[PDB]
Parts: sequence; structure tokens; C-alpha cells
Amino acid sequence: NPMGIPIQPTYEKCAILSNILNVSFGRAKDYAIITVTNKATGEIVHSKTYHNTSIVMIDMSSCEKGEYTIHIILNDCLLEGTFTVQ
Amino acid sequence: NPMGIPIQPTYEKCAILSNILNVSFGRAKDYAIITVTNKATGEIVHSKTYHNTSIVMIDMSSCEKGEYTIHIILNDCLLEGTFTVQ
Repeated sequence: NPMGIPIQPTYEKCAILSNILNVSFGRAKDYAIITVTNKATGEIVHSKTYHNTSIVMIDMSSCEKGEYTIHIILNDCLLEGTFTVQ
Repeated sequence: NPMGIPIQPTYEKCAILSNILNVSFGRAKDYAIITVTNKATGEIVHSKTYHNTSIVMIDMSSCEKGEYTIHIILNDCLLEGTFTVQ
């Protein structure tokens, strides 16, 4: 039986509570881009390059309700996730 | 309620069938390291840097049975997964 093997970054983690989005960089990279996009409309609601940063917290409590994608861009790897703003 | 947001690489995927491990690079990078390690013993059973490669296939059919970790190393991101050789 064929089986997918999920792959995840070791050092980058993401979570949300009370519409506060958290990105954690467990080894603080020289550069990381975080871009957050409304999945229904394509509106970019956050896009910033970070330097020497461990914790990024983004308040999504005023944003449109629905699904969003997060992109975290490292050298060349493009990391992605999807989350819900309720 | 707190919620984790799984993050995955966009371009790198992994799967297994009949103990043939497959790694696919959807945008063929200038460099990627693939290292496969027996999780019980720490024995490294594969470790190679690839260049301009789209598909890597690794025959695990002679390897010890049990759990393995795969690491895929890109610029600085360290991607990880776990899989079973039965």
C-alpha cells in the first residue's frame, strides 16, 4: 500500500490562540520572510522579512473571517500552512 | 482553544511503496542533502548531497526493520519525517 511521509521543518513552528498567530524560529535565522494571505480573496494581510527574531506574533483579530495561508520563506525553502480565523 | 498549525515544505515531498523510499524535488535545487537514519540505533543508512535532481529513489528493502527518520537539508532549513520499514 503506497504511503505519504509527511515532511516538516525542524526549527519553524506555528500555532494560533484567540486569533493571535505565533511563529517560532528555534534557531534564529539570518533571514525569514513571513507572508499571510487570505485564501478566498488573495489579499496579503502581512508580509515582512525578519532578522535575528525568535518569536513573531501577529494579531489576526481584526482580519476577515475564513481561511488563510502562511508562507515562511527560508533560503530556498518555501514553507506553507493553512489556518482558520474564526 | 490553542491550535497547532502544521507547516510543510511546498516543493519537497516524500512517500514509500514496497520499501522503496521516494523523495521528489518539485523545483530542482542547486543543493539538497538527504540523510536517512535508523531511529532505534542511530545508524545512518543513506547520506548524500544531490544537485539538479528531481527524483531520488532509495531501496530500503535490505535495511533493518523498524522506524527511520529522513532529513532533507536545504540552504538553512532542516526538513524531517519519520517512516516505517516493514
